[PDB]
Amino acid sequence: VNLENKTYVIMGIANKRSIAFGVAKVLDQLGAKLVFTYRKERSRKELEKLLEQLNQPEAHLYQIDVQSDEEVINGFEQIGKDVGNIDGVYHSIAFANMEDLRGRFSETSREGFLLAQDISSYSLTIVAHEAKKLMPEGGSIVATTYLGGEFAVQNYNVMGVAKASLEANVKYLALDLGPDNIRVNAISAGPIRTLSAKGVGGFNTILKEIEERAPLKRNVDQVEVGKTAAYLLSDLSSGVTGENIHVDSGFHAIK
Amino acid sequence: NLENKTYVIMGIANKRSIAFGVAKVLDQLGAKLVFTYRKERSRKELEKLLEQLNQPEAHLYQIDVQSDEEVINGFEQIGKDVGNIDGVYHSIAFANMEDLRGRFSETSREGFLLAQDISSYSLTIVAHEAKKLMPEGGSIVATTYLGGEFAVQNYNVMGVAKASLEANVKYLALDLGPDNIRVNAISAGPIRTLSAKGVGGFNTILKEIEERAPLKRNVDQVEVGKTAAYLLSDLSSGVTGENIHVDSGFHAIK
Amino acid sequence: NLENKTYVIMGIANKRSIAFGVAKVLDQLGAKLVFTYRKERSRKELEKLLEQLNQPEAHLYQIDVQSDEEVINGFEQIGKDVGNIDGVYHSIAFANMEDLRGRFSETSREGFLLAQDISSYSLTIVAHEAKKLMPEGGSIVATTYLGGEFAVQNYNVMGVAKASLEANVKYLALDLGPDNIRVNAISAGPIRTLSAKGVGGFNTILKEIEERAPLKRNVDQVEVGKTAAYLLSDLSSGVTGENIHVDSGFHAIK
Amino acid sequence: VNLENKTYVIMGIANKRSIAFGVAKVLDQLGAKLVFTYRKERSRKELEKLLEQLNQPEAHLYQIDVQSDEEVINGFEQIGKDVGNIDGVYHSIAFANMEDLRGRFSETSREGFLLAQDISSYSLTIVAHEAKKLMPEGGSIVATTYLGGEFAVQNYNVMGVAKASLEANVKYLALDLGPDNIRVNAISAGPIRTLSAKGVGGFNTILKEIEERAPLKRNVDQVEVGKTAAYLLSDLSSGVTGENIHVDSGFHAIK
Ligand SMILES: NC(=O)c1ccc[n+]([C@@H]2O[C@H](COP(=O)([O-])OP(=O)(O)OC[C@H]3O[C@@H](n4cnc5c(N)ncnc54)[C@H](OP(=O)(O)O)[C@@H]3O)[C@@H](O)[C@H]2O)c1
Ligand SMILES: NC(=O)c1ccc[n+]([C@@H]2O[C@H](COP(=O)([O-])OP(=O)(O)OC[C@H]3O[C@@H](n4cnc5c(N)ncnc54)[C@H](OP(=O)(O)O)[C@@H]3O)[C@@H](O)[C@H]2O)c1
Ligand SMILES: NC(=O)c1ccc[n+]([C@@H]2O[C@H](COP(=O)([O-])OP(=O)(O)OC[C@H]3O[C@@H](n4cnc5c(N)ncnc54)[C@H](OP(=O)(O)O)[C@@H]3O)[C@@H](O)[C@H]2O)c1
Ligand SMILES: NC(=O)c1ccc[n+]([C@@H]2O[C@H](COP(=O)([O-])OP(=O)(O)OC[C@H]3O[C@@H](n4cnc5c(N)ncnc54)[C@H](OP(=O)(O)O)[C@@H]3O)[C@@H](O)[C@H]2O)c1
Ligand SMILES: C=CCc1ccc(Oc2ccccc2)c(O)c1
Ligand SMILES: C=CCc1ccc(Oc2ccccc2)c(O)c1
Ligand SMILES: C=CCc1ccc(Oc2ccccc2)c(O)c1
Ligand SMILES: C=CCc1ccc(Oc2ccccc2)c(O)c1
Ligand SMILES: N[C@@H](CCC(=O)O)C(=O)O
Ligand SMILES: N[C@@H](CCC(=O)O)C(=O)O
Ligand SMILES: N[C@@H](CCC(=O)O)C(=O)O
Ligand SMILES: N[C@@H](CCC(=O)O)C(=O)O
Repeated sequence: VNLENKTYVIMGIANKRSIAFGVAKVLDQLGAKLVFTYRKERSRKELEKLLEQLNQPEAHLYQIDVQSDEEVINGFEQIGKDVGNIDGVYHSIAFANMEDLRGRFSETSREGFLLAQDISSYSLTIVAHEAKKLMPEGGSIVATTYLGGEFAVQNYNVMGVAKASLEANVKYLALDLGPDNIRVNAISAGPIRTLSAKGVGGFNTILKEIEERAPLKRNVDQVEVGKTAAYLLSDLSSGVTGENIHVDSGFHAIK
Repeated sequence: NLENKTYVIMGIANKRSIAFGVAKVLDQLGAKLVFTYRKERSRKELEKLLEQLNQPEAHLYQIDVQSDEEVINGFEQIGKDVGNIDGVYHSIAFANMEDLRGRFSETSREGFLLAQDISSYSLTIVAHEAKKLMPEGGSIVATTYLGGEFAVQNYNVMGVAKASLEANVKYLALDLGPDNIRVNAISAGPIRTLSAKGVGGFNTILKEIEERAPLKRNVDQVEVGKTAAYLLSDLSSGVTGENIHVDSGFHAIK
Repeated sequence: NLENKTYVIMGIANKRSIAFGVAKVLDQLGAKLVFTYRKERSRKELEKLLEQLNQPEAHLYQIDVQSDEEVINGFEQIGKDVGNIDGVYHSIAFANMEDLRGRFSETSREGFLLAQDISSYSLTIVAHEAKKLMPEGGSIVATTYLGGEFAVQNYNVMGVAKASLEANVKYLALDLGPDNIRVNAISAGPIRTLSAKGVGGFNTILKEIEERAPLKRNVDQVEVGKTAAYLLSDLSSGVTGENIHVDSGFHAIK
Repeated sequence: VNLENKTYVIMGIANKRSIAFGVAKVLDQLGAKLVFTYRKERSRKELEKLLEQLNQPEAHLYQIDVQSDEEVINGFEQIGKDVGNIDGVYHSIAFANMEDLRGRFSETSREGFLLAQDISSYSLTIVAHEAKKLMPEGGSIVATTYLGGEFAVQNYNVMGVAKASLEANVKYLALDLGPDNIRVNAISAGPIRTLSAKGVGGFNTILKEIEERAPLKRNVDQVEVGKTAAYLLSDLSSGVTGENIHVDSGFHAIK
């Protein structure tokens, strides 16, 4: 898995704990050139501090709020103009309101339901469409999902239906972009303490149950997600598309 | 036997509607039926289709599931007109036609969100409001297609709306189970309907079923209805969060 | 209503057997029932349990599904005694005690193969022999457990037999589909039975259902039997190669 | 991925077209020590001739018929004495009579049904048990499966039920061996012209459906399976266990 002369766009770093920063460290250690997108200026500030730990000689940073068609379209356009064609995209982006991540799913508001779909699922579709322009010879797109997309997990509520939606998006993108030699896959990460995890009720309980019940008896971390991202984004996974790899200590496989 | 049961059926548009299939079966079983429709078309249409049924009266309510207020006032009214209900059959979905062909990667934000709104979110607010009419418990069934589980050619934005609906069912099963409300899905095989006309290559889809599915025949709306009757009754008391394929066994082969 | 239908129920040992839940329901719905058994002790219990049913006749056949001869000759006798049948409920599994606890990696070859033979192969041969008595189609249902789909502590060799059983249902559905013979499974939640005493930590499993499953209660044998009635009847005519969870929604959560 | 100082056992090479030989070539490229097990004398012969294509400085060949406990037990024990501890096992073994394979599935004989389970599924359990003794600090076990284990595929018949058994075996082994840090996983390969494929009815029409329908619109090869094996057998896939990775051009994702 040597990645020199490969370029990947990593979307969704907010701070040192981000799953996307685990990917960035692994890709960067494997010699890839990296392009980062962020939403909040605070995330750019963190990226600028975090880039100090990476071997990248150039900070390539773009503000892309995936709610904006304009900003995805012009951001990727700009990316191509600055770094030329790319090899793949790591999508690590999701959002829901706090109100909708605890108590009763049946009480989800329409606006909070469509908000989570728009940011956490649709964003992959329009990103794939725009990123495909920069991959005339093929490439690899990987999104980050959670087991809550496949089963009802307590408290995960609106996010789970948005992850179900994301995991299908991956399948439909895989079929549609296959003839272009663009692979599309998801990683299903086990619970990891991030800024977003703070919004999920019951999160400490979830971690504990993994240590008690998952086959490896331990939690996974961000670098483990990254190592599997390196596989998915690289030629090691030629042949693999429409797939969902659980990086979760085995927990998906047990009841 | 469904005498003294009452079910709300959402999404009859014409004689070919899957929901009319459900209707004829529940009616044949002695249930009292309430209907909800979106446009006045499906109303005059329902007025005439209701003459086939043995319903001694016409409980019709206009509900566009795109409006919270309509879903709310609608179910409140049903509650005043008929009292507590035993279940809801959801048979409602939509996507713009240009989204149901060519390249899924070219889907608009607006069309993606519209399909989610009508085809998946609708079940959540329907269930919240229907719950109010089921203090003793009850049964909610939605209609999905195999396209929510696998990428199918042309089905596109609706495949992601279905994947969403299927998890919606799971999360509603978990939330509503302590209230004794079961929530399930029927994954219907391909049936020629009004909406079925809007999917690219629907005929190639019907023919594949005959050639390849275990029963080597297509299903009809009555078979969906027979399985709705099971899920909506005490025959399925132990069963919730489930997805039952009424598709001649297509789901189980490759 | 199942009057003028005939079903063979395989695997009643006592009043707690899942298959006796199936028998009660089907008997209540007016079916003629034929029973098969392995141990003497099980025929005795069967004779006693019949007094609670409305069967005018005791139709009882010893069939140890480890023997081809017994299955072939059992089904042939059944056809001579009662004629053509409408389906078969299979409620048979076995593994050695030390293979339902501890470490799966230490399973013996003879134990693994024993569990496959009785718990999965037996369906294939029963289907072949039963097909002969279903010239116009019918319905076959096997009983499975979520441990065939996931690794469950202590279920061990039986988990692998159930995974084999669940595929056997799909391959049989595809094979026998063109003969209008449907094949399905019910994945039952945990229920206190004689066999359940072989599974390490059973009580803990039961408590986990009550605490975590959507319905927050365990299921019983009659709930299994109600879903069997649906699968074994024309209500489910469109449905084959399917696995219906009767487990209070436990399969749908994590 | 770099695999110097790692040792793997590869079971089930018969000739140049065997899936397991694609595994061998990839791992050998990555610097692994490889140890090879075979059943038929003809397979040891092909092995000896195929070894010349490889960088292995040393033939390590062991006859093991997985029908025999003794041969599995003694085989792994001798491997231990010859090479030391190992880092994992690639399992590429299956078998079923022609005479059951070209029946209506409902006509499968008891002895052929159990033969296929014995060789194609049970053998993994016993291999894992014996190989565990050579993995005190952990390691990784990979087995080869096919989509016909998850769905009823025309003609695949008794082997579909065996693959279903194998895929559960993987899960139960993952759970049992997890606390010892041994990961167990499966690769679900797409159709590949092998000696074994020559017993599946209508193999050619299966091949061509892939090209017409699979998102990548093309068939896979042995080397693509090997690259995914290298991933599964290496530290890249820490956190992954009880997983089934489809290497099949995305075919598993479509209907
Ligand atoms: N932590 C876990 O246990 C876990 C497990 C499985 C899956 N996941 C998934 O992992 C992914 C990354 O999350 P994380 O856990 O690493 O948390 P995180 O560090 O908070 O990252 C989430 C990212 O989403 C971005 N984002 C939200 N809305 C956006 C928008 N409109 N446009 C652009 N970016 C937007 C955030 O950017 P800003 O902060 O700049 O707004 C942030 O960088 C998510 O898809 C999540 O669902 C997490
Ligand atoms: N036909 C198939 O092969 C098939 C297979 C699997 C699943 N399904 C599912 O079955 C369900 C019914 O489809 P069908 O084939 O029976 O087509 P149909 O007869 O055209 O029914 C579609 C129904 O959805 C209603 N609807 C659309 N948007 C609505 C809205 N905003 N508010 C309220 N109602 C709305 C339509 O109402 P108006 O016309 O009054 O607007 C119509 O009654 C859908 O969920 C569909 O996805 C169909
Ligand atoms: N109870 C549960 O929680 C549970 C949950 C899910 C699925 N299941 C499945 O339900 C089915 C039976 O369940 P149960 O729990 O009801 O146990 P049960 O009352 O102990 O019945 C098991 C039956 O299997 C029969 N059997 C064993 N070996 C046989 C053989 N070689 N030939 C013919 N019959 C044989 C036994 O007959 P004899 O006594 O005459 O030997 C007995 O009637 C099994 O398939 C089991 O795996 C059980
Ligand atoms: N080819 C495909 O399209 C395909 C697709 C998906 C999965 N698979 C799986 O891939 C694996 C490898 O098969 P293949 O296609 O590569 O065919 P293959 O080249 O014929 O290899 C099959 C191997 O199985 C070995 N084997 C059979 N019985 C054995 C026993 N009792 N003890 C030890 N080894 C035994 C054979 O060894 P001997 O020749 O020495 O008897 C042979 O080396 C199998 O598990 C197969 O089911 C194949
Ligand atoms: C709840 C267990 C694992 C987990 C933790 C954090 C996650 O990230 C988000 C959760 C909710 C909204 C936005 C992001 C997430 O998607 C999954
Ligand atoms: C592809 C064939 C099966 C099929 C036919 C009709 C269906 O109903 C709709 C299809 C597209 C938009 C709205 C509803 C539907 O969801 C599935
Ligand atoms: C593990 C809890 C559910 C459960 C309980 C009992 C079961 O029946 C048998 C269990 C082991 C051997 C034979 C039958 C069974 O298959 C499943
Ligand atoms: C059916 C298409 C793919 C395929 C081909 C060859 C396979 O290997 C064997 C198939 C049958 C018996 C032994 C091995 C195999 O397991 C799968
Ligand atoms: N139950 C507390 C703690 C949850 C957590 O661990 O994040 C909450 O709802 O915030
Ligand atoms: N832990 C108990 C469980 C037995 C049971 O409940 O079946 C034991 O091993 O006996
Ligand atoms: N036992 C049912 C089978 C139903 C079916 O084959 O559709 C019958 O009476 O035929
Ligand atoms: N269908 C042909 C070809 C089989 C094959 O390609 O393996 C046959 O029955 O042998």
